[PDB]
Amino acid sequence: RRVKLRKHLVEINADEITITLSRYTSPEALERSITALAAMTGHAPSSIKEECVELIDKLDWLRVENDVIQYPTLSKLLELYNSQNHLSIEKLIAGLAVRRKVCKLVQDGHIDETVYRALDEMAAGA
Amino acid sequence: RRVKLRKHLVEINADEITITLSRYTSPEALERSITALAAMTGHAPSSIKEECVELIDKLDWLRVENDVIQYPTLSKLLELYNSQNEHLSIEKLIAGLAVRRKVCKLVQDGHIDETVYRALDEMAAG
Repeated sequence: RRVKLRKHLVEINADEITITLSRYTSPEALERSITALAAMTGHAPSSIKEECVELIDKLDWLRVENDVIQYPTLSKLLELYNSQNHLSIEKLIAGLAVRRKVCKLVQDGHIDETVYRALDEMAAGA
Repeated sequence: RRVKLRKHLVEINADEITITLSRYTSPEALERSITALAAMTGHAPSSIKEECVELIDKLDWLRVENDVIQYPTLSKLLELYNSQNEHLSIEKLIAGLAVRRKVCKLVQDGHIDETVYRALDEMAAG
C-alpha cells in the first residue's frame, strides 16, 4: 500500500515522506533511507532493510540493449546539465527508461542537442 | 537541499527523500519529518527544525468565506472518503481544495454530497 513498483524505481510512501530507490542506490544511501523510514513508521530497521532489499532486487538497470548503463555515465550527465541551470537522478532514470535513442547516444558518449533537449524535457516535468 | 514552495504545501528534496509539509502538519508528524531529513543529510535536527519552521511559516491555510478550514474538518472528510474508496492523501486533498471554492464552502457547511464526492474522486484519480 505504501509501495509503488516500477521497472527501474520503487517509491515507499509513509505519511510526509516518500523514499525512492533504484539499482543505483549505494549501500550507505540505503542505510540512511532505512533510518528515515524507521523515524516515520516506528518499524524495526531490520524489517525495513529486508523489504527494501527484496524491492530493489526486483528492479532493473538502465540498458542500451542488454549492455547496462553505469552510475558514472548517469552522474557525469546530471553534473553536466545542472552546472548550466534542476534535474534529479530519479527523473533522469524515469526519463531515459522511455527514450531508447537517448540511452544509446548517452552510452556512446554523444551528448548532443537531442540529449540536451531530453534533459530539459525531464527537468520541466514531475 | 532543493525546496519547492507552493501556497499550501512545501516539498523538501534530499537525495532519496522528499518530505511534504503544510500548516496542518502536527507537532508529532513534524518531529518525525525532521528526524527523517537529519538521517538523510547528516545535518543537526535543531538546525533542520529551524528551516522547516521557516518554510511552514510561509504557507497558508485553506480558506472559504472569510474563515479558515481546520484540521478536524479535513481529517473527518479524509476518513469518510477512504473508508469507502479502500485512497486519498491529505497532500492531494489540500492541493485539490486549494482550487475548488464551491467544494471548500460545501465541506465547511457540512454538506458532503455528490459534488464533494465527485471532487474527491477527481483528486484520488489525479
